[PDB]
Amino acid sequence: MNIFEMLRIDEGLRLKIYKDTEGYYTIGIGHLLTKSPSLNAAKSELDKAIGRNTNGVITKDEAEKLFNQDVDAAVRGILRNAKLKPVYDSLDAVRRAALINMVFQMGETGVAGFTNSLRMLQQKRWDEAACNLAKSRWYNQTPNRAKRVITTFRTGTWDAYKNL
Amino acid sequence: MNIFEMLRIDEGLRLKIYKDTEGYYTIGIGHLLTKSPSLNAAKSELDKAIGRNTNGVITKDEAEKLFNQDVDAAVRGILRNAKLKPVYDSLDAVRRAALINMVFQMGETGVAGFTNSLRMLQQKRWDEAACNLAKSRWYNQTPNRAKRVITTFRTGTWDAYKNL
Repeated sequence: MNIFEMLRIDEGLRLKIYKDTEGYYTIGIGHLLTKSPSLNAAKSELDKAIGRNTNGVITKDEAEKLFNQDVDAAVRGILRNAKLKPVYDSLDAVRRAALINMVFQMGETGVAGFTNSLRMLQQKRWDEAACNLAKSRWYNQTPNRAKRVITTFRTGTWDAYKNL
Repeated sequence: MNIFEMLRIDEGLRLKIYKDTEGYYTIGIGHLLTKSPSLNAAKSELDKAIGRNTNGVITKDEAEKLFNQDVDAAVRGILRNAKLKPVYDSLDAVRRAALINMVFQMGETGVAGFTNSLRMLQQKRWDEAACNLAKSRWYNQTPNRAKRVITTFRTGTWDAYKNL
């Protein structure tokens, strides 16, 4: 298993440009192409990123490439953030993927909001962190995703994704 | 694995009569022999139960026999108790052993005190039950034992006891 397959399951993978819930052009694994209402602008940005005249249609390998750039950006966002950098540095690679998954869902600001949970993870207090996260509004809003992420924090394994 | 090995780990197994923390004669896996201050009375009760002139010294197989009678008593205590019977009947055999372990530590009255946790277990809400039990005074008082029992409730497996 790996982080691409994890986010493909938790977030979805679309091969054709669509609009997200705020109306912005998106493709792949929640890859924002542009905030412009121009579909042409969205296509021009996509073409630049993957190096083809795509006409808004990509392959899974191209989605993975865009994904890999989004992960690199997410990690740079984390490293720049005094609230997220210490927990991130402390985590093993599998638990880092769980933290990046949350950054994909809710953004750095969203994830930095979990002060107590992040400190518990830093302290390797896995059961306590998991119980603490299960009490969140995040968990109540998107329980299938949060349960899998929380299992990932709890166990440091990809077991939540085994049958998916 | 089985419940005898679980309680041998969590509670201890002594082959020679000792006094518990209230001063009462005990042997095996917390097997109370008598509330009398007479060591002779304690020995006479022990001799009757195992069918030897033991002089207060038994073998592991005899401890297991006394254990098996204590389990049968604990289960009868549970079945008689309107607060414990419904959860007990609902549980698989491994999770029943976890409930009996708690009855060994704290008695039926102690265990019937966990109204919300027991309802969560009845509902098969394993993660929630486990988080709820981890917030207890029981957990704070005897965290090594409670963690193992709670893992047993959480997973329905004997994994907590693997390396013990």
